[PDB]
Formats: sequence, structure tokens, C-alpha cells
Amino acid sequence: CPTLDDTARGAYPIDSSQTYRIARLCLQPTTFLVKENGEFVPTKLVTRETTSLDQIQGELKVNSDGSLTFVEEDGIDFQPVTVQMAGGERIPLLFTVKNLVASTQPNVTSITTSTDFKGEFNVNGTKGQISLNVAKVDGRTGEIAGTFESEQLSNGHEVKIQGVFYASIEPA
Ligand SMILES: [Ca+2]
Ligand SMILES: [Ca+2]
Ligand SMILES: [Ca+2]
Repeated sequence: CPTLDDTARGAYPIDSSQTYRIARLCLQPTTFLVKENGEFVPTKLVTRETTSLDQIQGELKVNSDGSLTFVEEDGIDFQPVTVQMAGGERIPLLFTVKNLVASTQPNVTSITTSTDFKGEFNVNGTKGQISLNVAKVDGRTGEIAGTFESEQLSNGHEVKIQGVFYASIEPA
């Protein structure tokens, strides 16, 4: 995924008289865990081409409590991946955030390094959950970066996926 400038600093103010969007969201997985014996255990990513989701975008709606809700409306939000268990089994997994709806804490006055987005998405007839932890904000450009963790059910396996993300926020 893209990265922020070395000098990225400061919060990104949100003007309540304006509306905003996520123009781009990129998820780069660093971690695929598969449940075995009730434990999420690590696997090796075997797919050597791009495994990121990117170009994800959509409105940021304002709720009555001042939180923002991201409604995913487009993007490369689905990627088939193959991982390999320690014992050698190669499992195809579906990495996705399709139909993501994720909200911040209340009373949004600015996007900061303590902003979180939490919500749910659809994986071919079941729900997944995801948390985005913003870790860095460029207040000048609207670029943000952080880490994510999702849980879902792809191909008869309960799967956790973790990694890094980049996004850009801008007025509508
Ligand atoms: Ca453990
Ligand atoms: Ca453990
Ligand atoms: Ca944070």
C-alpha cells in the first residue's frame, strides 16, 4: 500500500458543515490466521502476486451523535489468496471487505491517530467484522495510515486477517 510522507503530522479537521468521503482505502495483509483445534494459528501466504485490496471508497455519513460512518461503495474489495499451513495444506481464502459499513467514535471534530473505524462486511452470504486503527494522519493531504484486524468465514474456515492500511479522506 502507499505510505505517508516522512513529515506527515497533525490531525485532519472535519467541518460539520461539509460532507466527506474516503477516496481510496488500501488494505495490505501481513497475517492470515486459520482456526485449528479452536486456535487461530499462523499460515504462510503462498500467493506471490498482489494480495492487497485497494481503490476502496465511499461516503462518510454523519450520524446524530457526530460519529462518521464509512459506506463502501466501490473498489477492488475482493482478492482470492492461497495460504499454506505448517503441515503443508494449501487453503484458498477470500480476502474481502465488500459492503463494508464502519463507524468512528462519536463527536468527530477531526481524524487523528486515536480515530478507529469498526464495522461489518459481507463475505458471500455471511458477515465479517473489521477494526481499523488509525496510526498516522497527514492533516495537509488527508492521508492516513494504520493497522486492521478482521474476522470472517471463507471456505469452511474461520479466518483472522491482520495488516496495514492506507487511506485518503477528502471533502465531497
Ligand atoms: Ca494461541
Ligand atoms: Ca493464543
Ligand atoms: Ca490509533
